[PDB]
Amino acid sequence: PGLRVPERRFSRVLGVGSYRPRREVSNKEVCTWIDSTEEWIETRTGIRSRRIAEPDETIQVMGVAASRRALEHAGVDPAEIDLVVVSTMTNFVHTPPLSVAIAHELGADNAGGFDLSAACAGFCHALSIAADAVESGGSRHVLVVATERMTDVIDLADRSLSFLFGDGAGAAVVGPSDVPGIGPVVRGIDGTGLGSLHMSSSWDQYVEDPSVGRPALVMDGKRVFRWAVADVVPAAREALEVAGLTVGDLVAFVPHQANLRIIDVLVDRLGVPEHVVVSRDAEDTGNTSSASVALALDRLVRSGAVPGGGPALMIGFGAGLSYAGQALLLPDPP
Amino acid sequence: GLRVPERRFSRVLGVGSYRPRREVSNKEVCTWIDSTEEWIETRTGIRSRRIAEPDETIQVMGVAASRRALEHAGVDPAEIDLVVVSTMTNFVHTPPLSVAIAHELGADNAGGFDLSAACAGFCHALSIAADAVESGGSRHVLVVATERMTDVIDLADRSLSFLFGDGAGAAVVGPSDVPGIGPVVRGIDGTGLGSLHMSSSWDQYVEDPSVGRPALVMDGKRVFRWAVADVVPAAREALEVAGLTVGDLVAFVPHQANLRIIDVLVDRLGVPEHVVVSRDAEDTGNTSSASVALALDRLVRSGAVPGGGPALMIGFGAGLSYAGQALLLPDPPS
Ligand SMILES: *C(=O)CSCCNC(=O)CCNC(=O)[C@H](O)C(C)(C)COP(=O)(O)OP(=O)(O)OC[C@H]1O[C@@H](n2cnc3c(N)ncnc32)[C@@H](O)[C@@H]1OP(=O)(O)O
Ligand SMILES: *C(=O)CSCCNC(=O)CCNC(=O)[C@H](O)C(C)(C)COP(=O)(O)OP(=O)(O)OC[C@H]1O[C@@H](n2cnc3c(N)ncnc32)[C@@H](O)[C@@H]1OP(=O)(O)O
Repeated sequence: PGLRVPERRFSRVLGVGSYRPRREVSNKEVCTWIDSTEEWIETRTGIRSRRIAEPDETIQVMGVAASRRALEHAGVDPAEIDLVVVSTMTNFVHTPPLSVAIAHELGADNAGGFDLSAACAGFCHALSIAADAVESGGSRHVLVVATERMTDVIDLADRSLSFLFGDGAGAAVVGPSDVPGIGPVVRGIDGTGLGSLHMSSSWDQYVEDPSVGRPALVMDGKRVFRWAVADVVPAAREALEVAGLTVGDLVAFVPHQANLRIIDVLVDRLGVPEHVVVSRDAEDTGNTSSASVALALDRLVRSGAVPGGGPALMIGFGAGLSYAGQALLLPDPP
Repeated sequence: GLRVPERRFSRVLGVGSYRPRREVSNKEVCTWIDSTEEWIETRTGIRSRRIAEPDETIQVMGVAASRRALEHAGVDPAEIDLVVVSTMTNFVHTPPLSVAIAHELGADNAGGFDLSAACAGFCHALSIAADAVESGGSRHVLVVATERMTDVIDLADRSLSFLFGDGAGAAVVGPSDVPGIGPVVRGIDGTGLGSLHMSSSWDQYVEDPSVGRPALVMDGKRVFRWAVADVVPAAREALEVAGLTVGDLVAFVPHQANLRIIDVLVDRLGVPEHVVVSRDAEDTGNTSSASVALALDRLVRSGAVPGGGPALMIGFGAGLSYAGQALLLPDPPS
């Protein structure tokens, strides 16, 4: 009674997809909500425009749309999906899990599903869970969806970060591969950051004293910026070594679109060559939280700017002050 | 990335729990709703449950259960590579509870993320931990299921106020020489979304009182019928993919929805007389994802069963979904 010796295997991203809210919002329109200047929102962040979800574009709608596109690219039917993992931090329904409603809508009635909550690092955590699942021999096809409506958790009328977070969703399908297509994940924390990226309040408080009402992100952007340059850079190189790869091996670098500036710093401290394509979707996407790396990944692969099978470095980082990232073989363009 | 890492096997090395100090008998329950002790016990098997006080927040409960598991496993917080927290009663969008818990615990060398899958949460987390360890990328993983079901039930509503309790349970998983955790089985029934869901989302709360704070609403009979139809075959599947029959079982740890369902599961499943079946609901009530963790901690610490013995664990509920697996039990502590 020593159990069965399951037969592992290899896995990698078979297909990617995404959903981008129809309503685009330029910095000019953002300056009509807050007291800013299109010119500040760009030299500091790097955003020229972001997309904001409309009432009908719930995270479920966006997640199912992003998922379908991923399944089409991978050429996999919903019936073949064994697990659906949804990463989000902007869900106001305690239960049942969003991942179960998405699976059901998609037609994947053979699947299970949890939701996952890890702030910006969410997609890279979900992806490593998917990789481990398939490689364990227990699952063959896994769907990973990162759907966020950050606008629901941020006061647009708050120059703090009202020009920062965008909406949208990204998905990836992982399945069998003859060779390792996803490198080991690397993850870590700062526990002293809890006060750098928290919620104005908890819904529990909202009901007891309305005074501090509806929850919403508040951030000490200097501390996180320094944390990002301090720990995210080393993690990125670790993510590289653990997978047996160097900066020069990459054909792409898809970091969470927190800020083009931080992105410049990262690309800088990391020694990223000029030949390796770097995601900067933040320009017109904004900051989409855990969906950020997924949205970017989808754009990258579907551009032709990079060939299949080539190494790509991904890494999300943020709230709680925690990161997660891994290196992976890009899929063939659709 | 191309690099074949070294796989190992994993098992549960320690288990722990935190049970709120306040015990609430059916008699006290009946002073909150129009009901009787006879009715409650006859319909659920529950005689008493523990209700968390203001100071026993899910983070407090999670930390305490985690320290018991770590103590039992003889593992240092510094040795923890991942912290997975399962919970559906968290009113804080970010940062992740897991990160807050990992910090207070002392495990600053870990990352982690929150998991949300209603009653199936602990089993999904366990399969993530087993996979992480077995993949070679992590050596020790901490899984914590912590809940205050009382925070999302009315307490005055006659329909379910006598079913939930609060509490947390945890488990440490690490390397083993032989497979110590079977493959996870999981599935859903999406047409059952309307049988167990929230009275409203915080979104709808923020827009109109009354509406109340999001509270749990389910269809006894529908959930019970689905569990009997789908969970009995899932339980058998869990044994099969691990290469076991029900007779090699020393224990059965089903989610404690209530003892009447468990009674049917045991009967339909054909669990032999020699197997210990957790019936913790009798004094614990239903604690959602923490149900199985609490029952496992109690089982192991009872001294009724030996380390190494096969145990079947399965959680089931929202919405609808389940996840379960077989595993080799830890030696009881001392
Ligand atoms: C996943 O979990 C989530 S992502 C967490 C997202 N954040 C990041 O990813 C990290 C982002 N790091 C930062 O955001 C940086 O904090 C900033 C640059 C984007 C914000 O600006 P700064 O940090 O440089 O500094 P701040 O002191 O807050 O502002 C400096 C002065 O700027 C002036 N100013 C001008 N116009 C604006 C507007 N329109 N918004 C806010 N104010 C701006 C004044 O704000 C500041 O003061 P001063 O001019 O009197 O010195
Ligand atoms: C993880 O993700 C989630 S777990 C949370 C949901 N899951 C679980 O809770 C476990 C599911 N448990 C159940 O299925 C139970 O098996 C029940 C709820 C189905 C037990 O309820 P019954 O079917 O036996 O009752 P019902 O037919 O709806 O009502 C029958 C009569 O009961 C009378 N009555 C008397 N006292 C009470 C009190 N305390 N509460 C509610 N009603 C009571 C009246 O209820 C009904 O009419 P009648 O008695 O004249 O026929």
